[PDB]
Amino acid sequence: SAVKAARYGKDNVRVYKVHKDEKTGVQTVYEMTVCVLLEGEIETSYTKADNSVIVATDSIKNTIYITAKQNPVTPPELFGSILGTHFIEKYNHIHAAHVNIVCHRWTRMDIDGKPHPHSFIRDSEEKRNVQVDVVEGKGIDIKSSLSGLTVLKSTNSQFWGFLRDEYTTLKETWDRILSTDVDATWQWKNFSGLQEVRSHVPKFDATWATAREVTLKTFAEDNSASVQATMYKMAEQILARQQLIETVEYSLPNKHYFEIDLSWHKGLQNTGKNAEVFAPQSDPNGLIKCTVGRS
Amino acid sequence: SAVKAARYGKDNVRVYKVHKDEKTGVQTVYEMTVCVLLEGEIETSYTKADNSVIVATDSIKNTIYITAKQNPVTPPELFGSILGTHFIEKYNHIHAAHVNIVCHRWTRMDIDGKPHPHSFIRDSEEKRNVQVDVVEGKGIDIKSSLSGLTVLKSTNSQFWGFLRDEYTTLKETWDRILSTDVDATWQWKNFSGLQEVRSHVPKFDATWATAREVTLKTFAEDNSASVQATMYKMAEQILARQQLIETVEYSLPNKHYFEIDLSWHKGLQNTGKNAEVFAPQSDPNGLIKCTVGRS
Amino acid sequence: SAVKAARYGKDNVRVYKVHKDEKTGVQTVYEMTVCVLLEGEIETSYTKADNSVIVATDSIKNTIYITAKQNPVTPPELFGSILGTHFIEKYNHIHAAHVNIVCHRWTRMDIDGKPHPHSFIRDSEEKRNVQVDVVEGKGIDIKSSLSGLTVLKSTNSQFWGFLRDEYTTLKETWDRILSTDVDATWQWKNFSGLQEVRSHVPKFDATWATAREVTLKTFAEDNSASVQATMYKMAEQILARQQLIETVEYSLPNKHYFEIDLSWHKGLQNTGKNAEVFAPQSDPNGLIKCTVGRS
Amino acid sequence: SAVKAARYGKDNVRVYKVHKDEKTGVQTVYEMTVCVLLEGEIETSYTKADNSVIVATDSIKNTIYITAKQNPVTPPELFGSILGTHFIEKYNHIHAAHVNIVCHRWTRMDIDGKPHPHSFIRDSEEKRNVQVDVVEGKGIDIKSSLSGLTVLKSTNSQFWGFLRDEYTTLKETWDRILSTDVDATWQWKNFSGLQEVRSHVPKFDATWATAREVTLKTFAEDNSASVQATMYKMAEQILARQQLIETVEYSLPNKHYFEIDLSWHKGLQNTGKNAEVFAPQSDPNGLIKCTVGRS
Ligand SMILES: O=c1[nH]c(=O)c2nn[nH]c2[nH]1
Ligand SMILES: O=c1[nH]c(=O)c2nn[nH]c2[nH]1
Ligand SMILES: O=c1[nH]c(=O)c2nn[nH]c2[nH]1
Ligand SMILES: O=c1[nH]c(=O)c2nn[nH]c2[nH]1
Ligand code: NA
Ligand code: NA
Ligand code: NA
Ligand code: NA
Repeated sequence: SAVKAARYGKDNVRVYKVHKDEKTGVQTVYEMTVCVLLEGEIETSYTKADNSVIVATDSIKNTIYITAKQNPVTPPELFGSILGTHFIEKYNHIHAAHVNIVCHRWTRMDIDGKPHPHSFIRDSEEKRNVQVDVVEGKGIDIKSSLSGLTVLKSTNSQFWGFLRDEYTTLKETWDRILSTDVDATWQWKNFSGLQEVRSHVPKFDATWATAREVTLKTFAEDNSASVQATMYKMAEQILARQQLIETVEYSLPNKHYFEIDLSWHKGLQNTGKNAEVFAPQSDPNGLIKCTVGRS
Repeated sequence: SAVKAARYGKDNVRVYKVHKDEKTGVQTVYEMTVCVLLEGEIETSYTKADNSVIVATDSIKNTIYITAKQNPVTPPELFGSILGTHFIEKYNHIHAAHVNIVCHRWTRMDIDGKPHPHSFIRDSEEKRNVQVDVVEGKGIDIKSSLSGLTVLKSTNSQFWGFLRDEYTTLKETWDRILSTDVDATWQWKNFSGLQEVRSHVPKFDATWATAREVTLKTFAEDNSASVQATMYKMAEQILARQQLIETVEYSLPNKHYFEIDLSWHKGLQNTGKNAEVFAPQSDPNGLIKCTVGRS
Repeated sequence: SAVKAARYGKDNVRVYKVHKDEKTGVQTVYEMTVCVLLEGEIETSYTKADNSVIVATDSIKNTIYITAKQNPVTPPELFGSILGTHFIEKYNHIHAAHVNIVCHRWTRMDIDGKPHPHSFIRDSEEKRNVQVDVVEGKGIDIKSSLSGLTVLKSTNSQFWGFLRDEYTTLKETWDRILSTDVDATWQWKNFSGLQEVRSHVPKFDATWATAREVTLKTFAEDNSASVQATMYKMAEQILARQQLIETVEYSLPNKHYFEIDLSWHKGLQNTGKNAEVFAPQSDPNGLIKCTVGRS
Repeated sequence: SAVKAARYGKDNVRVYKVHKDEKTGVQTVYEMTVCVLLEGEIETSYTKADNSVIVATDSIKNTIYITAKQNPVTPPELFGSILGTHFIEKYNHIHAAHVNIVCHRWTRMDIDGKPHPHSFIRDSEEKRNVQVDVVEGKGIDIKSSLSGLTVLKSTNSQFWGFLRDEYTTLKETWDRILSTDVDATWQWKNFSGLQEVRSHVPKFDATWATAREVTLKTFAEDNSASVQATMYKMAEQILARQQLIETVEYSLPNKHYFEIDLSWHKGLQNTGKNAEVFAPQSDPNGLIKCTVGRS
């Protein structure tokens, strides 16, 4: 037997950082969960019990805190690139670092119409994520994403004209509820190294904001022919607005809300045009994916 | 042996209702999870296998949907009171109904600064809840609550002057992070029945809004001497603003964020006045409760 | 306003303890999650920002570890009683301690038919719990429980003869699946103090074992007329076997498995006597409770 | 823009099947959660709103139930292969099916030392999984796995001789707790189609049993030099015992249990050789992966 692939490191490292403005007294907080996995010439730790090649995962944890102390943690694309680069440069035998960051929302509170200087609220479990792969001699690959964005529209979704055979019971519809949890990922063109990532720093927050805005607007305004057709419209627009993105991937559950026939009870009308009360279904769910690139 | 207490019913009944305005085209959605448990002269189902006294839990589920079809579902205090009253009036041998409702957020989307007519976003997992106990001959007891409201302040929290003995290692502090998930419950004076609940309908949404606003403002503005002292200030204000509340209960975790000493690494300064990077702790947590009433 | 009730302390304190037998080399591990909440003359911490009355929750955490170091941690009824008693005796102004312990399973591994001296497996998320309330001058109240015991029987459950009215759609059945997650609690007679708890130490593990065995056997062997009737049989037997128990409470979900009519597809027969494939329902669920005491 | 990749289908389809032995009266239950995603010539549903190419996800759900009705559901490798093959053969334009199955434990109850004919217990949240990829003209790729197997050993784990630099604070140790949740996957050689999968049916359950046994025995008996070294020993043995496996992948968290220094309290000794009480850490955790193949 032989080691075909190996990676190891520290997961679930929770980090908070506060920035305090000297002049204004305004404080800004960042909170993330970080995972760092390393690859390189480490096979002998597995095959020969040779720990001399292991950078302890506890040390990786220390490094994350030290790096956060000495560098900005925003945008997360930059922080992940700094962190991954550190490992490949510091350790001769480590040749790849894989950094995953989940950013948690701490939104500044408005009290009496004024933004508060040091108080924050978690408005939703929506996350902003990055995956940064730093590979020695191959540059820096970054995938940025948003996840946990849960939306619902109560009309202006349709689904008809699908294949019908002996396995089909679903009725065609011209008016249904559409609800989903949005997972959207945009993959950046490969960067040559940290200097190039630094050169594009303003584009990261701007592209996240664009991706979010395009997702919300398209969802709200499309008279949707299917999840497939609506998601494609979203991806098309993001690619058009940021030339440094190579691909956009969406993964969308279709969280079903079923009509409830109440006609057995005193002829009560609650289906089709009379539908007011629905039963949300926890499972099963549709799951629709697509990756869109440039032609 | 004897049955000392018994209750039974249906839990986790998910319900969605849409209201469609005829003139404006604006749609409004409500989504809740409902539990209904009944009590009454039902001992023989347990002791003698006599099912004749059982209103099937499946029928309770049907009743929830039918009731939602025929009545407003907002405010939840009213809907719960209608639902509980139904069971005690419909069935001679049922003498108490216990209705718990969790309301999920579907907040109307703003697209290009305009509120969208039929698109919604789940902004946070904060819930608005009610517990309604309808007891034949004893009226209607309602407890209203908000839960899952997660906040953090990065300064203006202190904790010093506590008891110090041979079990104590905690250092006094004049500047710490305070973060919590707010669970706040206000208990209404007993209502004589459904007519009286109807008479107070406008107070329910107003008091929820007040409780939320008082919680947020007090948290943000108090230079907190402890969780205990800040929570008491919140409860005091709610009681002052709504005379029909008898008690206010708060239950607050203290979600710790620990300083990280980095001085072992090149004398890096990250404690006290130099603290920038902290380690959020998943567990353990402080848990502080109090119930405040009128003197 | 006035403080009507207050309690505070530390939740989610994870504790592991190992016992090493000197002669045999056999090791035994215990892992628990502990919560301790205190009450007493502490109102002024809430109303006057007087921290002098607060035993810091961090100190409560230290005390749990110290107590576990110096005392057996099994049975949990004894450990909880020691822990609660400590607080009321050590601090003049603390008059009640409320201790909740969840015990996690670490079952010794069998390797090649022999029990291993120091290796363990988590066989299921079933827990053994205690709630111990130590109240100065009122002794020690203990509630013991098991929870998270998930079972299913595929036949020998019936449900017919229930009330049928205009809200009822459920069909009577003489053969259904019954599946539940068992939550069973037995409440001990009040103990005068720690000496009395010590005197009954062997009864705690024995009664837990009995409660578990009675639950499993009754579930498996009863030709169940309803969840109500089967649960009552369980409680009756536990009360008969342990005279120091005052009440037994069961709380049982009815986790539904629905038939799937496949007759639309080539007349395939999958209902009633031909039912083989079912759809487990995540929600809603029945919820049936009862408390049984001595007549 | 162009569709680069697309797949869609139904997730979280819960399925239960019962087998009833005619002669013996013994019943056996199976419960699984199934996901099926399809690929093929479906781009136009995304780009042109052409639903004619969509097999509705609701129909995929129906197909799963029908397939379970007409075929054995065990071993899951066979059921997944039947299910995936159905889609590529039935629909001309569907060219790949991806089937994921999670099998839930329902272990027959022993009552009074005898196996019960129709009563079952969920003994642990350990799962047995398969991933089956059926690709038209490329055969059937199967990855089998076990997950959620949680173990702990209280001694006979060491970790010393790792790299030490200015980022390192971890002390070397010759005696520590090792606890993990095992995720192990074995990848089968490609099969040409369903006939070949059928020919190997007995090997599937046998190899699962072997993988489980090797994991448990190696974990219990290895005087572990690191997670890396122990996991490699496991994988080596599985590959040696089943020639039809090409690779074995392990993914293991290192769930830390920290010593608690209690010496500040009356010189209490609880570290090194005197360590009895430990603090389990919820996060962060080490994460160690490796894929082992044939040389
Ligand atoms: O938008 C949808 N896409 C689909 O593929 C599908 N299948 N069933 N319902 C559906 N809705
Ligand atoms: O606000 C606090 N209240 C308390 O009771 C406490 N105990 N430790 N830290 C604390 N902080
Ligand atoms: O055992 C049962 N008890 C009940 O109260 C009930 N109601 N619906 N189905 C049921 N099954
Ligand atoms: O077994 C281990 N492997 C590692 O890579 C490691 N790093 N810190 N502790 C560790 N333990
Ligand atoms: Na390197
Ligand atoms: Na009544
Ligand atoms: Na006392
Ligand atoms: Na095909």
